[PDB]
Amino acid sequence: QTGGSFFEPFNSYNSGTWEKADGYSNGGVFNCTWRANNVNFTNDGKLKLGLTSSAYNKFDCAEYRSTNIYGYGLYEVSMKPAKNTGIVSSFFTYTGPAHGTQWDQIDIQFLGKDTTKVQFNYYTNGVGGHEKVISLGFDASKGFHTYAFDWQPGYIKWYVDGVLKHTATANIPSTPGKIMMNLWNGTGVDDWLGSYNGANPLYAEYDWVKYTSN
Ligand SMILES: OC[C@H]1O[C@@H](O[C@H]2[C@H](O)[C@@H](O)[C@H](O[C@H]3[C@H](O)[C@@H](O)[C@H](O[C@@H]4[C@@H](O)[C@H](O)O[C@H](CO)[C@H]4O)O[C@@H]3CO)O[C@@H]2CO)[C@H](O)[C@@H](O)[C@@H]1O
Ligand SMILES: [Ca+2]
Ligand SMILES: [Zn+2]
Ligand SMILES: [Zn+2]
Repeated sequence: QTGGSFFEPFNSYNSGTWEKADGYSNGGVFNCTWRANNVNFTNDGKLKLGLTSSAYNKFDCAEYRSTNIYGYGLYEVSMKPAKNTGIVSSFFTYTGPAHGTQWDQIDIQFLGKDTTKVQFNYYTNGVGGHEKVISLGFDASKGFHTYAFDWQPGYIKWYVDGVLKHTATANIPSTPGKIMMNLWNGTGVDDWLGSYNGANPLYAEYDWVKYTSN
């Protein structure tokens, strides 16, 4: 069954509860290869995802994924996304074809082109289009703040430091998924992310993640 409530402080790599994407690229808009070497833990207990390069116009990025799958409940994360044109730092639930299910996800994405805003979205059976951009009232890249989504049968509610910022009720996903965090540079989506200018290294940091089931 779907995993139970938990609290992850990111003190170290726990290959029992989390996995590091490694040796492949998502392709498409993801113009980088996931590297386990890019998922690291600081001395002070922060997950630190890195976007790096060791070759011309060639980038290595990072994705950390839960081994367990999770359903309806409250998802919270304290993080500090990267700031730079053409990148994304994220916290999200995901399942899809590569997992042997329909595409259901709920996502928080910080577009590096403007870290004073955040984007919320979700997909149900591969149908998305629920994008919402929210002004934060601060630059997220400058400190750790707490972001969350409460995923329930008839709604998703997103919060920033406990303040309700947006509510969705239409066609809410139901297929349990992995909790994931990633940092990556885009290609072919300059209008959305800005073009990426190869700045490296860049990092997204996460202090903890908490999930509370129904
Ligand atoms: O293990 C099985 C097999 O699959 C492989 O990797 C898969 C991986 O399992 C899977 O999670 C992955 O899913 C990605 C989607 O393709 C991509 O669309 C999705 O993008 C989301 C956005 O939709 C969302 O808005 O924002 C977030 C954050 O910015 C974004 O990530 O992201 C997911 C997760 O990365 O695709 C992989 C490749 O198909 C392995 O490659 C293969 O070797 C394994 O055998
Ligand atoms: Ca921590
Ligand atoms: Zn705050
Ligand atoms: Zn709204």
